[PDB]
Amino acid sequence: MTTITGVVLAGGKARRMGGVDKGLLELNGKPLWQHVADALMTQLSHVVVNANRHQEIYQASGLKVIEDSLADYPGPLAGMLSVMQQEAGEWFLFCPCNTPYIPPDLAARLNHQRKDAPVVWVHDGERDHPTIALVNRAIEPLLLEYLQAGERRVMVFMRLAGGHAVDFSDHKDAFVNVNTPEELARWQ
Ligand SMILES: [Li+]
Repeated sequence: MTTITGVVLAGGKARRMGGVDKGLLELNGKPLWQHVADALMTQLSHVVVNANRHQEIYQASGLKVIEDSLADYPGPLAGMLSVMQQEAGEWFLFCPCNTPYIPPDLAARLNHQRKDAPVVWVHDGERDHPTIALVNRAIEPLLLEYLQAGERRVMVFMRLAGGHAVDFSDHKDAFVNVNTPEELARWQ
């Protein structure tokens, strides 16, 4: 009953009892994933999080936590598919839990620039961010087929699905990633 569901992708796996839980690192007191969820809630009424470790902690801010299917598909596409299989509604705006500075016109600009494509993603002027992506329902069967086929490559999938990049080069450092504790330390 809203047009796009926002989704924070907080990672899959724990293919060696985790390591650092990136989404739970705190940037100025607030977990990175909650920075992203808050930014998505500025622009979208319905936001959920895909998390596969420390689920009770993710649950504490009162959003729906969605875990990956038993299929244990690889890579960020596995989380995308698991969320489309467990949420209704025609459009999803995915964003990793690592990009706390995403802007309040993310959804609006991706939608304005979608131009009939079933998926679009952010390009920051330097690189693609294919997991910051507005994705239509129609992608779900294609994603299932790709991951059942043993594939993992994100950009290859986005190309196969007929997507395109949307230029956010004018949004300075809104798309920076905080992948390690060492980077985070800098941004405080
Ligand atoms: Li642990």
